[PDB]
Amino acid sequence: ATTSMRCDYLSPEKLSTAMFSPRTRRGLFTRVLLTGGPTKRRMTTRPAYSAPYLTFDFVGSSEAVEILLNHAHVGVGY
RNA sequence: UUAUCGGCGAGACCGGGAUGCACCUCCCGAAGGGUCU
Repeated sequence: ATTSMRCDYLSPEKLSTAMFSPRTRRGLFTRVLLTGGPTKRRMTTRPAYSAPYLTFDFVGSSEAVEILLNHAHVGVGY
């Protein structure tokens, strides 16, 4: 049982005037409220199952599925 | 692929002391000699 863990990382480069124009008051740039709201650091955590192998059964062409699973950008999960 | 999206990140000397040294003979024997203006 491991948690697939996705976090917004608003680095200093992201939080810089070189990348956008924050609204200014007193000449100070209004810092982004990352603690919550529509502009928060989304800490999305999902359950995930970490087994050493995955398995499926299927009635299909072995060549095409081998090629797809080896070369197509497809994984197992959400 | 039961949906759609999300860098985890930022800072730090690990360093400071030490002799490894103190004792031993490797020696003991022999003819390389004889053939051709």
